[PDB]
Amino acid sequence: VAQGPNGRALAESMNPDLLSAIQQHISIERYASVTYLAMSIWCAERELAGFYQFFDGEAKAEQSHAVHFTQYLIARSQSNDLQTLDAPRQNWDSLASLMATAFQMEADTTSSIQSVYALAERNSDTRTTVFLDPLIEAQIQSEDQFAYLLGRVKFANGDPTALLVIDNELRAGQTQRG
Amino acid sequence: VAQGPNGRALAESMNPDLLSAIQQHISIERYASVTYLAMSIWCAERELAGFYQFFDGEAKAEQSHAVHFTQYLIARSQSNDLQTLDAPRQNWDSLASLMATAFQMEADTTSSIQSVYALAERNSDTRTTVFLDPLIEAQIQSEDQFAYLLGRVKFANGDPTALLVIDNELRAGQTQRG
Amino acid sequence: VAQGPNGRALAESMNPDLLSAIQQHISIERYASVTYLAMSIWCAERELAGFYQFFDGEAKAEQSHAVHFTQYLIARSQSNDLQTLDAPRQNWDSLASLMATAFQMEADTTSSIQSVYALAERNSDTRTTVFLDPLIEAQIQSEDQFAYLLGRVKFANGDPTALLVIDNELRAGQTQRG
Amino acid sequence: VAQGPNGRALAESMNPDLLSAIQQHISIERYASVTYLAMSIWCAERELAGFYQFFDGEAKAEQSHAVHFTQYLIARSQSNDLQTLDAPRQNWDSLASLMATAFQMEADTTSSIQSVYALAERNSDTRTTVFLDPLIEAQIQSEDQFAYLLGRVKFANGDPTALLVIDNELRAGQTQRG
Ligand SMILES: [Cl-]
Ligand SMILES: [Cl-]
Ligand SMILES: [Cl-]
Ligand SMILES: [Cl-]
Ligand SMILES: [Fe+3]
Ligand SMILES: [Fe+3]
Ligand SMILES: [Fe+3]
Ligand SMILES: [Fe+3]
Ligand SMILES: [Fe+3]
Ligand SMILES: [Fe+3]
Ligand SMILES: [Fe+3]
Ligand SMILES: [Fe+3]
Ligand SMILES: [Fe+3]
Ligand SMILES: [Fe+3]
Repeated sequence: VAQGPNGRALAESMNPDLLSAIQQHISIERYASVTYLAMSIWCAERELAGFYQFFDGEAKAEQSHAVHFTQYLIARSQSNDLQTLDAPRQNWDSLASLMATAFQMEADTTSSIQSVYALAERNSDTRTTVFLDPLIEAQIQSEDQFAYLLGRVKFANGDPTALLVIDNELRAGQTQRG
Repeated sequence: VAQGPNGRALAESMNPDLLSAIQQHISIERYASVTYLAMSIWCAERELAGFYQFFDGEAKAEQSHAVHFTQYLIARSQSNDLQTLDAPRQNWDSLASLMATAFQMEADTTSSIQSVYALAERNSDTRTTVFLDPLIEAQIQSEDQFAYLLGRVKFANGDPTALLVIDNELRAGQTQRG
Repeated sequence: VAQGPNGRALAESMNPDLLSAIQQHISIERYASVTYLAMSIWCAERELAGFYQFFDGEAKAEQSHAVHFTQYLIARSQSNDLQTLDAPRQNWDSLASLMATAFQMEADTTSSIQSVYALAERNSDTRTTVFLDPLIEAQIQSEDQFAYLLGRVKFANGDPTALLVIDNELRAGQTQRG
Repeated sequence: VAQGPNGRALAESMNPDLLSAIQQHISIERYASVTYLAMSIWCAERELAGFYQFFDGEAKAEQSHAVHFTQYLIARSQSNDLQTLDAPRQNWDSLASLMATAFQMEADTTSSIQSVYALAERNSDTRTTVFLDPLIEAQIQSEDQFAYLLGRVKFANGDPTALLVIDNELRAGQTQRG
């Protein structure tokens, strides 16, 4: 029985480029988390309490996703390397602009996963593609959700009354098409 | 005991023009179903989740109506003839325009039933008029309902804020005058 | 943020050949639905009430599968294109012949999914392969189920007594090997 | 306020031909009742206990239908005239032959109602057509049911094993397509 780079018994070695890509993706998830925290603060500063609660929960969810990836590296007997985290964007001219950044952040999180997926396929790492499959599934739902929230906010066309209505939807937990 | 055209024991023969009219009406119900599916998709594409849920349910209801008619032909020992189904309309310039097509589709479904009803009366087919009576009753309620939804959407006069409010009514199941 | 062909925010563009293949597959699911409806009617005409109830439920299930695909296109910000639907087959010389068509229809539904799957792999569309994976899993179970029903009906070898016994199994919901 | 022929206050006079037709129809219902009793006895004599229980219940149901008609005449302030009742048929060569007589009896009961219906329409007696409407509805279901039982017995093709299976279905209350 061989020992992996993190010291645990090694079921199968992992290509170092794939390892680096997973460690980098963990940073992407952590950065999405602090970005959603920053968005929750922006909404709270404008009394958009429902949007604030939504993004506060998304920040915690994205952090959980990052930890889920750290656990996979542990399971593969690979080292984690928690990286410096950039400061998030913190200023937006409108809720519609913020929601566009949020949608792009969600799509970019999926692109990061897709990049890791392709590397695993090139290295025939079927454990990693299996691990990623349900995360891509979740990303489809999150992209559908964020397209819904962005599209609904854009439909409001900057009308405060419509934005108050949507804010109350989010406070109630009405955050998807259903 | 005679055998009917579908092979079962025949309680009373049915005029072939009336049979053809019922088979055609089943197509009308099936076409209303796929039309409501198309309308549900149009609403989902615009984040009108309550309208989407409403029309998704109406599509399933109209299909059930079609099956209800197929069961009547079985009960009368008559052959079913499931027909080619046209593609539905799929593009509208506004929710108000979509709701006008929906109302017209409901009224046209009733006109189809009325045409079958008149043919049954000309042929003294009292089983068929009795079968249709409760379906006409249901159509009165559906026409009242769709006039309500169309009228409420028109009252909104294209204001996104009012349409968001109505959308949430539909999501909650508030779809009739009550 | 770019807008997709259906107007929603676009997480990632989809190759038009893959889009066409998904729209065509939706037609396959809708056609399986109306085929199972036709089979349910054939069984009802012969007093095979358990087979009638089984195929009535399968028709509703296949329609749900089609709608599930329409929702995926919405989630990917792609246009739906609901197509003309052919009339189903409606005549069979025996229950065994009907069950053979049913098995073939289920296998052909899987082949359609497999064709879409291969196109997604050629286009590196990992969202689509992830979306399809559980549907292939369900198809394995449905193929196993339909091979079971077909094989059991063939074992009966046209004996009405055995077919009545199997009919009652289906009425009770005994439709798989278990 | 005028008094009707049975002595009660008269809401609206009834044409004597229509009255005679209703009194005759009551005899038809009573005759269906004793016919089903005779059929229940025939089945009991052959140990077909499920068929016996079914027809015993149908005999009681048909009697209830007759009483329902006597109550309508009371409600219309018309005289009842309970008539001599013929002896039922009591001999059949096979269960299939018995079931054919049963189906014909059910269809003939509907024809009797239809004859009364047409007379009421000629006399513009809307109370009577309204009274008869739900009874025709029930007849559609009974005709569907008896076509089901007859067709299933014919499918058995005289095989005692299949007839025992069907007998047990009836004992369990499985008497319709469902
Ligand atoms: Cl805004
Ligand atoms: Cl509008
Ligand atoms: Cl067979
Ligand atoms: Cl027999
Ligand atoms: Fe994440
Ligand atoms: Fe995310
Ligand atoms: Fe309908
Ligand atoms: Fe309708
Ligand atoms: Fe009525
Ligand atoms: Fe399917
Ligand atoms: Fe299938
Ligand atoms: Fe999977
Ligand atoms: Fe009766
Ligand atoms: Fe009867």
